[PDB]
This record gives sequence, C-alpha cells and structure tokens, in this order.
Amino acid sequence: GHSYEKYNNWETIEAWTKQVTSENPDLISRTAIGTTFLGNNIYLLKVGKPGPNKPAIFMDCGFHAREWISHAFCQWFVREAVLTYGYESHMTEFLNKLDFYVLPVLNIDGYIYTWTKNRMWRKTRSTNAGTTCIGTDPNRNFDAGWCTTGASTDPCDETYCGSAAESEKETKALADFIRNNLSSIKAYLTIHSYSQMILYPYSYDYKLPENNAELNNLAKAAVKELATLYGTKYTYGPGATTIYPAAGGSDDWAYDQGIKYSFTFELRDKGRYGFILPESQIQATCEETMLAIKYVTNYVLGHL
Ligand SMILES: Nc1ncc(C[C@H](C[SeH])C(=O)O)cc1Cl
Ligand SMILES: C[As](C)(=O)[O-]
Ligand SMILES: [Zn+2]
Ligand SMILES: [Zn+2]
Ligand SMILES: [Zn+2]
Ligand SMILES: [Zn+2]
Ligand SMILES: [Zn+2]
Ligand SMILES: [Zn+2]
Repeated sequence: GHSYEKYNNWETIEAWTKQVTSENPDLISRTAIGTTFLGNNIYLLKVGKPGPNKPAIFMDCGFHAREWISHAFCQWFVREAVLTYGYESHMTEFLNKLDFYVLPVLNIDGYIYTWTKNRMWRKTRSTNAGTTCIGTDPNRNFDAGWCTTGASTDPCDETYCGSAAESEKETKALADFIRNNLSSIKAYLTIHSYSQMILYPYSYDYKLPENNAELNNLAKAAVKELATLYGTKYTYGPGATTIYPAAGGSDDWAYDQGIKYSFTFELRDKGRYGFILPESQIQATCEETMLAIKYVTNYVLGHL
C-alpha cells in the first residue's frame, strides 16, 4: 500500500510512479532514463500540462540511499502537483508554464539495500576492482573537480568518488538526461538529508558562481519562506563554506553546464534522528520544503 505519509519501499514507489502517471495523464508522463547497476529502471516523471517550448525545472531525490526523507519529498511534490492543480493559483501557473522533471529515486539499488539489509547504506551497490567493498558515492561521481576534495579514493569509504566521473550507471544516466535537455532545463534541484540547508555552487573548490549574489538572495528568501510554516531554521550558501568542500557533486556539475539555478536541499533534521527521521515528521518536513521549492520555482518563472 503506498502512502505519502510513510516511507515506501522501492516496489511500492515503482508501482506508484506507474499509477500516478496512469491516473494523471494530462499532467504526468513517465520515462526510464536508464538502468541501475542491478538493472532497475530509473524512472523519471515529467510533471506539467503540455504546451509549446516550455522551460523546465529538474528535481531528483534519493541520491543517497539512507536519506529516506528525500525520496518521500519527491513523492510529496508530485502529490501536491496533482492535488492542487486548478485550485491553487501558483502551482497551477507553474505546471501550465513549466515542466517539472521529478526523479523520485536515483540510487534505487542502494535504496532497496537500506530496506533489505542495511538501513544506513549511502552509496550505489556497484562493484569495485580489487576489493570486496561495494559502491560509489553518486554525489562524488560527477565531472566537477572530480575526486579532488571531500571525496575519497578508497572504494571502501562512504565518499568514494568511483573509478572515473560518471562511472556509475545511475550518474551517467542522469548526466546524459540533463545534457540532452540542457536548452530547456533552467534549474536543477537535488534533495538530500540531513542538516537543514539550501546550498548552491561551489562545493568542489572555494570559488563562487558568477551569479553568486542572485543565488545568495534567492536561497535566503527560500529559507525565510520555509520557516514561515513551522519555524524550521535552515542555513544557506555556497556548499564549500556552508556544509563542507566536496567534489564531484551533481549541483556543481549542473551549474557548470550552464544551469544557473542549481541547489542542494538538505532536509530535516539537525541530527536528533538524522537519517532515521521518523515517519511522523514526513508531512511537516515536506510541507515546509514545498514552500521553498515553490519559492525557487516562482523566482525561476519570473526571471526567464
Ligand atoms: N556538490 C555538492 N553539493 C552538495 C553536497 C552535500 C551532500 C549532503 Se548528503 C553530500 O555530501 O553529497 C555535496 C556536494 Cl559534493
Ligand atoms: C549531516 As550529512 C552526513 O547528511 O551532510
Ligand atoms: Zn498568492
Ligand atoms: Zn545526501
Ligand atoms: Zn546529507
Ligand atoms: Zn555544491
Ligand atoms: Zn500541502
Ligand atoms: Zn526580481
């Protein structure tokens, strides 16, 4: 049984991607952008009413297997789109004028593993030459100062950068999709947990994006909007100085392709539950996070 207020296993999420598409054909289509190491289809939902030459926002969840609130959020975003389209002026305007690509779970193999074997798994489940240690950090696997800081060369480490940038099937598939849709994708949003932050480039070096001032102000206003609901306190800024320097992240990579609005969201909490955020917090976390995402979306829409 699928529920938006619980964590759902991969079989349930996959079935939900079919059913939500099936039930909302005027707003949702579903493709597979490739397959995982283990051969699972990486589903992608395109959310929006058809129209000509529509710009797009790309959002993924579930890079990191254990960050279950991420996967729940992408699902929540789709829930909102389908529930409030027609009733709420903003979301209606967004879906009429933009398309949202929502990739509910990037690292499916890892996610399955968190359900069957090890709740605290992070990485992919691919093999590494010369060791039995499994997996690559997908957010250290992009071609963005690849493997240079805040990433490990050791395949047994949690931030393992992999054998080469885009060595993972999942990261290759994501990058290929973005590269193939670059002239329409105006913003890239990647959802993680935890520590309550809105981060923007760069993380791979202590350097700042050309539109730093604009990103800073947007991130600040998004954090302010998020707090209006439950008072939840986020920090924000360039990744390297706001969370830690880390190379090979998808947001930095996306920004270096020319996607000017590129953010990583690190959802609740600040460590009390960490990755094991209880189900009772799914609704409040997603709701407040909707406010930030809708704020960013509205900004993007108003500054094309
Ligand atoms: N470019 C980036 N932008 C954000 C992050 C933070 C996440 C939080 Se889980 C991570 O460590 O991958 C990491 C990188 Cl490498
Ligand atoms: C606090 As963390 C390991 O999710 O960046
Ligand atoms: Zn209004
Ligand atoms: Zn993460
Ligand atoms: Zn995190
Ligand atoms: Zn970054
Ligand atoms: Zn709501
Ligand atoms: Zn303005």
